[PDB]
Amino acid sequence: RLAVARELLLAALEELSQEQLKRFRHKLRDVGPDGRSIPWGRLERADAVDLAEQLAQFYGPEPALEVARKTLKRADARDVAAQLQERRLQR
Amino acid sequence: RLAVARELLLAALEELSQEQLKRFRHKLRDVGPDGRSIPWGRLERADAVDLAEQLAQFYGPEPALEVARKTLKRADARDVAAQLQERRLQR
Amino acid sequence: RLAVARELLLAALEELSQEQLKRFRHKLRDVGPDGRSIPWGRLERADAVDLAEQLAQFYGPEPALEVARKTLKRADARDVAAQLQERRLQR
Amino acid sequence: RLAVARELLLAALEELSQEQLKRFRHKLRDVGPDGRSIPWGRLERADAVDLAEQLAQFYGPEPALEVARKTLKRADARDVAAQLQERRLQR
Amino acid sequence: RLAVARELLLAALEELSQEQLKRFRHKLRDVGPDGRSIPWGRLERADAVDLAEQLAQFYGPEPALEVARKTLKRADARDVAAQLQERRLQR
Amino acid sequence: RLAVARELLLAALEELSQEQLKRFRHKLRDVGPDGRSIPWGRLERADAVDLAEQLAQFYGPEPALEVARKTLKRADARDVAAQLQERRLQR
Amino acid sequence: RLAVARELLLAALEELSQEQLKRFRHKLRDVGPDGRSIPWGRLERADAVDLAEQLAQFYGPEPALEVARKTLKRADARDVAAQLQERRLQR
Amino acid sequence: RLAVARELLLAALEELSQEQLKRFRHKLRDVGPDGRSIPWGRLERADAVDLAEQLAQFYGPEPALEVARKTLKRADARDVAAQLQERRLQR
Amino acid sequence: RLAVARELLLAALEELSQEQLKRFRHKLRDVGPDGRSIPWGRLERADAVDLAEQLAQFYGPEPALEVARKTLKRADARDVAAQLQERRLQR
Amino acid sequence: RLAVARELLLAALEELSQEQLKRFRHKLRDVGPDGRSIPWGRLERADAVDLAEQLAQFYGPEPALEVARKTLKRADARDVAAQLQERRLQR
Amino acid sequence: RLAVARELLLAALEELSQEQLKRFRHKLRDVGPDGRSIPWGRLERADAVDLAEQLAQFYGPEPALEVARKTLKRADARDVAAQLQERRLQR
Amino acid sequence: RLAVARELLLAALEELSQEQLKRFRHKLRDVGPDGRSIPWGRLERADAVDLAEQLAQFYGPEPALEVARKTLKRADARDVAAQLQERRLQR
Amino acid sequence: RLAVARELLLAALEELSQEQLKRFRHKLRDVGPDGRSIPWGRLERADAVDLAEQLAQFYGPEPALEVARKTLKRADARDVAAQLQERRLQR
Amino acid sequence: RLAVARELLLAALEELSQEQLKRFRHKLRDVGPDGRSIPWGRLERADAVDLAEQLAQFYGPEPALEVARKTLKRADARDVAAQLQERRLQR
Amino acid sequence: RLAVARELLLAALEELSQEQLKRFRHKLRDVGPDGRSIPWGRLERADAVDLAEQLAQFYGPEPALEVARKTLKRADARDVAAQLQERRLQR
Amino acid sequence: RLAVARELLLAALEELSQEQLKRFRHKLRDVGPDGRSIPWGRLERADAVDLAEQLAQFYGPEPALEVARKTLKRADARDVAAQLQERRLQR
Amino acid sequence: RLAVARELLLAALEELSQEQLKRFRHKLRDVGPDGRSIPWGRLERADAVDLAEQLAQFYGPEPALEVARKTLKRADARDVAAQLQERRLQR
Amino acid sequence: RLAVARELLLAALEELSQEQLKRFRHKLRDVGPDGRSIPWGRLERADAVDLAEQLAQFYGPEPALEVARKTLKRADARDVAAQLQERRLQR
Amino acid sequence: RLAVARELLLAALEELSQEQLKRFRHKLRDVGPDGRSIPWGRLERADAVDLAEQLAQFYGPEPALEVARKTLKRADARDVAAQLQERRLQR
Amino acid sequence: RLAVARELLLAALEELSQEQLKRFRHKLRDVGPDGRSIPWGRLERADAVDLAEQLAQFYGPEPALEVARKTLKRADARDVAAQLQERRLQR
Amino acid sequence: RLAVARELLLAALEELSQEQLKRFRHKLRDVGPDGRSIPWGRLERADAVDLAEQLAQFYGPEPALEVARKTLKRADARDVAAQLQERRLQR
Repeated sequence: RLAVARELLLAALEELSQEQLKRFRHKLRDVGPDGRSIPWGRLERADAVDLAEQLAQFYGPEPALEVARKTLKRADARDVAAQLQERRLQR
Repeated sequence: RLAVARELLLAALEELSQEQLKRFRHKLRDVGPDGRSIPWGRLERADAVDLAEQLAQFYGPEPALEVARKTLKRADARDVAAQLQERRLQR
Repeated sequence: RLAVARELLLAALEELSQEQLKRFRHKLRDVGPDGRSIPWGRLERADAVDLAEQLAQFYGPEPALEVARKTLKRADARDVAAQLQERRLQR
Repeated sequence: RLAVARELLLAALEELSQEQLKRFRHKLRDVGPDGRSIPWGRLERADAVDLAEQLAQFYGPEPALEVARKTLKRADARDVAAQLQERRLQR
Repeated sequence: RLAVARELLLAALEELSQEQLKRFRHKLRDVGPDGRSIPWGRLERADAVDLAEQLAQFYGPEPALEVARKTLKRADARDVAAQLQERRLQR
Repeated sequence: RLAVARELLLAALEELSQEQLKRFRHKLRDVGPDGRSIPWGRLERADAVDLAEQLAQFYGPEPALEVARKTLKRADARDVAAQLQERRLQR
Repeated sequence: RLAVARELLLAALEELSQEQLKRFRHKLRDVGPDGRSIPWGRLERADAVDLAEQLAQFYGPEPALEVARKTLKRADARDVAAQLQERRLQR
Repeated sequence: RLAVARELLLAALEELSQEQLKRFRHKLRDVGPDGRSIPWGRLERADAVDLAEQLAQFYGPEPALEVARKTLKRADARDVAAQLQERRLQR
Repeated sequence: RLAVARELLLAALEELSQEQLKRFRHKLRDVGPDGRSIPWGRLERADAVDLAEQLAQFYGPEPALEVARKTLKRADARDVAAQLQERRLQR
Repeated sequence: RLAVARELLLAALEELSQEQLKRFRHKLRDVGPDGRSIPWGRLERADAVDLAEQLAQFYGPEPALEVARKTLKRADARDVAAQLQERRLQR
Repeated sequence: RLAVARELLLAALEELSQEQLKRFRHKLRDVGPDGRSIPWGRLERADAVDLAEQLAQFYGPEPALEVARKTLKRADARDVAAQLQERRLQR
Repeated sequence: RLAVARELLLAALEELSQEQLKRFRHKLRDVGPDGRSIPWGRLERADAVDLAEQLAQFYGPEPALEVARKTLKRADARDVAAQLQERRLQR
Repeated sequence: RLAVARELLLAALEELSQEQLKRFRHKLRDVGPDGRSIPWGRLERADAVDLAEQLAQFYGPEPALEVARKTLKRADARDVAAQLQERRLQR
Repeated sequence: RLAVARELLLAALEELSQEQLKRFRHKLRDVGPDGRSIPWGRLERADAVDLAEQLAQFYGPEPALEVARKTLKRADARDVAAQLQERRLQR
Repeated sequence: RLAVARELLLAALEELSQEQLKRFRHKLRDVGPDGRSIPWGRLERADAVDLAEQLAQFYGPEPALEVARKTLKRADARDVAAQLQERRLQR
Repeated sequence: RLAVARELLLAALEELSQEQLKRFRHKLRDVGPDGRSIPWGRLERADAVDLAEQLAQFYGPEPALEVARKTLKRADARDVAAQLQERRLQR
Repeated sequence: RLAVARELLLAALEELSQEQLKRFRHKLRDVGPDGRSIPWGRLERADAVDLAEQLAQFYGPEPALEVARKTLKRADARDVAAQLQERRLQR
Repeated sequence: RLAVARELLLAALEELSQEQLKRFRHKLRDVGPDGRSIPWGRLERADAVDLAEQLAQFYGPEPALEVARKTLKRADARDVAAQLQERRLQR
Repeated sequence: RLAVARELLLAALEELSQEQLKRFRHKLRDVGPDGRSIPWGRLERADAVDLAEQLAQFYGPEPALEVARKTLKRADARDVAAQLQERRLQR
Repeated sequence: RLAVARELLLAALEELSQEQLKRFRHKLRDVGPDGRSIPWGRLERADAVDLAEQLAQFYGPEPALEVARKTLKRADARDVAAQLQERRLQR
Repeated sequence: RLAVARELLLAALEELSQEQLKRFRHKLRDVGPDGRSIPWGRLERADAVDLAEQLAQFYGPEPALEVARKTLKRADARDVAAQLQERRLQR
């Protein structure tokens, strides 16, 4: 459902540390088909809950998990990204 | 019906945040066949309900959804626009 | 009939807002074959019922609907003009 | 009586906030058997007392409560609508 | 009696507002078997008492109530028209 | 006396605000033994002095105070109504 | 006197902060014998002086202090409410 | 009663911290039978008292506690939610 | 002809607004060879048709257009005065 | 003189701010020997010049300064009231 | 003289505003030794000059000033009444 | 000439704003040799053109400019008064 | 034509914001050959449609575009002024 | 006095360190007869002066010292609490 | 010229920040020969364009620059005041 | 003078830091003969210039320095208070 | 009670050393029925008091002791965990 | 086109950080041929979308890119300015 | 020029460290002829760019370099002050 | 002077080591006539420059040297205290 | 590409130790054609990721590698600089 799609993301986004969240927001503006990413103006001072808000709005909450897991492997946090993968199956 | 066509729009217009509504009114004066859009004088100080009024009057309430969903994808709010799409089928 | 021809117009004229009625009276003196329109002296301080009176007298109540619907599309009110169209068939 | 039927309505109409009254007048032109509603021309600039006047005249003061309570649930104000329901029994 | 038949009408005619009286005189020239109505020349500048005079003379004071109540429902004033109905029984 | 009976009323009628006077004229057509009240046609566009005129004529200036104080408590203005009560004793 | 009864209230009403005044207007519509309170329509956008106006009119200025002190204890402002109590004795 | 039903909610809503209130407003738009929740436009910039206002109006103050306690367990605040439960019994 | 000379004037005189007609009657008593103008006594309470009557009688209907167009440019209404000029050629 | 008596008042009345003028009109209906003050009906919607008109008419322009300075000290504006005092000597 | 007695009155009667003249005609039918005043039938639609005519005829022009100044103080216009007093000495 | 003397005044009178015209009519009844000014009864509801009419009649159109420029400096409008001064030389 | 000359102006006048319209009316009284501009009295409280009315009447609708485009560049709105220029060619 | 009661508290509240103030605000929501304490929403981001404000308002400034000294012993700061005790005697 | 005298002022008035404009309006009521300054009632809620309007009217547009530059040095904005000085020479 | 009395205060009020200004507004409502101080409603959200405005109005600008210096010693800012003392002598 | 349940925890949480607190926060995200633990984002920079806050909120203060004692044995601190056990009996 | 000219700018303006946007608005009032730049009054409190509005209006949307790229190199942001350059070619 | 005068300052102001900027703002309020310096209220929370703004406004941008270099030697930063000196010659 | 009085203190305060500054802030809250010292809340996290700020404000900069030298002897730093003594003579 | 140009830099910037990063930020403000380097204000408290941000913005991400490798040889870290060189070829 739509509600459990946001629940799964926000609980796998504030599992990041304060250091990884400085790296995860940095490692977010590189994905996209061709230049379709989130700009800095709504990312630089984003909190952990606020990041799970506009990531659910720019991509839509159903493929927001796939654009998060592709970057959580790329932000050097393979713990939560693999931990999200078994919990994406329990949707 | 005409009544459920306005009900579906106003509940999918005030689902926008206060920030997206500053961006959605800005991203509205670019659609049209050739220069047929809503001018600034009735858009700049429009509230969320007031925006669902004159958008229903300038285009007509039956294609007002299609000119809203085409811009909600363009105003970087793909959550509510996809959420409107399954509820346009329940008319 | 003549009575339902005026009933259909006056109920589709005071459906206009106070703002559209300032625009609808302005967008009325441009129609005509060649210069046959209603002058300002009997339009500037016309109420909503008073506008449905002399519009029924200058054109006749049977084609007063067609000169109203052609301008209601032109006064940026496509809600009531399309709503009049299905009710012109129920005459 | 007729006097307590208007007293009950006006005290349950200005219990609305200024925001709900912008939504309640908007959510009023959709009821009716088939197209029998109050037009915009006598609703757009209506005050809280003025709204309790012509709502008592268009429907009659005895079923004006039922057309108000059906819309107060629909204007997202279930506080006063349920509060009117126990006071409609004390007529 | 004839005297209480005019008393009941004039007290249910100046119960109309100034706005409804502009609508009630307009909604008067449509009744009739076939084209038997009151012309404009004795209606346009008629006061509230003056309207209760010639409405009592053109139809007769005994069926003047029935041609008034049929139009008071049609002039969007159902308050006084229903209020006249219980007082037509107390003749 | 008759002169101080009208002086006491008019100075306790224009002590009302502009908002209460919209509510006081509305809360006036409900009193009476059985249906003996002032109709709308001489109340809707009545000024503060004009209201103290026909209220003194329909009821008589000696019980016009009692029909005003009974409604000033009912129009949510208990300041002037209690202030009139100590000045009705100084007649 | 009546003048010092309003002076004591308005100087003990704008002693409230901007935060307490958002809480004091909220904590006002619960008092009453049975449902006799001030509605929202004249409270939501009331200033500090405007609140001392209609609180003096709905209750009367002599018991307006008692309905204010009973709520100032209830709006979590016991400073000014106890400070009003020694100044109600100096009337 | 209705008054103690709002008193119990507002004192169990501003017991939330500033951090939980950013999470509680986020965890509010997921409840409902099917899509009947409060939109963002009246939630994003809502204060603690303002949140206890429209939560009492959208659901009604009697089941507003049950839609708050179901989400206070879900917003990771089980202190106040269990503390509300023994105080819902003292109504 | 004489008939189309008055037809052209009256349709270009009630095209003036209510505000310009207060200015046009004021800007009329200044033309003339030497003091040959229309006095106030037959101008101050002149209607739009009545103004097209005595302007056709004091000057004659054939040069009444030239004394009207010289003042319509002077009464700050250059719309109708230029619009009369192409229609004076279609006589 | 009479002319400099009104000049001194109006230039010391619109020296008030917009906030003090809401307080100064409120602090005006308490002066008087016994109940001889200006009622609300000609004070509530009074402008700064309009307030210097009827204050000059109800009291007379020569003691209107003394009833203004006694209230300007009481409306918490001691700047202009002391500034008027040295300019009342330059009459 | 008789001529300067009417000159002094008419120039101190149209110094009244349009609002005071509605109050001054109302405050005129209360003076008299015992019931000797001007009736309504020649006062209700009296202009400012017309009021200075029959006030000079009912009382005589020499004591018409004293019955005007006694009421100009009573119609809440003490400006012109005191201004008449120094000009009654210059007769 | 007489015609350009009124043309210069009316174009320098409606150059005033709506606010200054409320102040300019107020600042007009103070000039004069000794008490020879225009009374209120023909000034209070005077329009901008109507003010240029009776100011040209009470003083005569040739010194009406000097009584206007002396007050336009006194009504705090030194823009148009200095602008009139160079255009009084081009008569 | 004359009709498309007013259509092009009014759609390029309410494209201005509410802020630019406060600047555009201010930047309008400076054009002219020598002192031939529109005065303040018909500009200060002019709406967006009302501004497109008297700008079409003072200059004539055919050169009203050139006096608007010369000022739209001067009112710091070069968007609509350049946008009008390609649409003046499509007349 | 009331002034020295707040002076004694604020000088014995910012004598706390930054560490004790994190512990003192935490050790504040446990006092009370039964559940009458200050909620988190006005305590979590309270400064040292701001804490001496609402502690003086929720309890009243006269027993605010006793609810502070009972908690200063409980927040492991017995230096200032004993130091306040000899200075509560010098009130 | 007069037009470039207002152009130079308004472009050197909205060069002020929002903070300096709160200080510049405050530092304006101290200049003058003896007490000839602009009162608060037309300064407190003045915008940047509105301030360049009445500063051009109270002083006249030709010495309005000198009363602005004398205060721009006094409102702690020496950037624009020196920048105006070289542009006053290019008039 | 009055102008240098406000100049000396505002330059000795914004010499306070942001921290002292939170303490100085708090340490202001304790002075007075007996309860004559400035309430919170016009102090809590007062800026540094705004504080120098109403402190000059409540006390008058000539003793506003003495009520400021008595509190600047009491708000733990003896730098500016002693610095004001040598500059009060240079008035 | 609830108060002694938090008192017992916070005094048995800051009995941990600085080294054990780096190990205790690490040994906290492993308990739970199935994945119901506290995430890193509110644990990594948590102080000793702050840890006793959200541990009391995520679990509730009554079973927060059992989830703390189960981990204090697991964080290699059996001193305080056994010391808490005899003090959990003295509740 | 005009629509893709604004799309390219706003997506290359909110790519700036919050720090660069404080520097970019500062580095904007220096360009121009000679003193033709945007003043502070419409720049100091401009958001990222609001900055892309009036930059498109003061310069026109077609050369607004060139005045933005010349300053983005000058505001020490060469990332987005070079990134805009390859996307200005894809217009 | 004026633009390179601000460019030279801001690039020689954020060359200061974070420690020197705490010392440079402190070492700024001592210069001046006699007491003409920048107060604390606009210096204490000033950023590096914000400091280069009001230092350019209080002194003017042309001698702002000389009041900066005199203090940069005094704030124990002789690196940038000597580095500014060779770049003040390249203006 | 005042400037050299702060210069002498700050250069004799950061001559302290990091260890003595932990002892000097501790040895500061014991001086005073009777309990007049600086509290902890503005001393515990004070830097070396920040300590020379509020020590100059609480005591005044002229006796701040004497309260510093009396404690520098008491904080076991007799080097700088004797070194300040010969430099207090060179003021 | 642009994305792999930043990926290569940030992974070759946090390969530096904590000691070399204190030396690398120091050895960065010496490169440039003539004085075009990054100032201290955005370098002194820059983290390893934050340094890879503004180094990519001041120079552009394509020559940011060349200004990093020229300084990594100069900051006595030839390990990563040679290791970057073979990975700049795999772009």
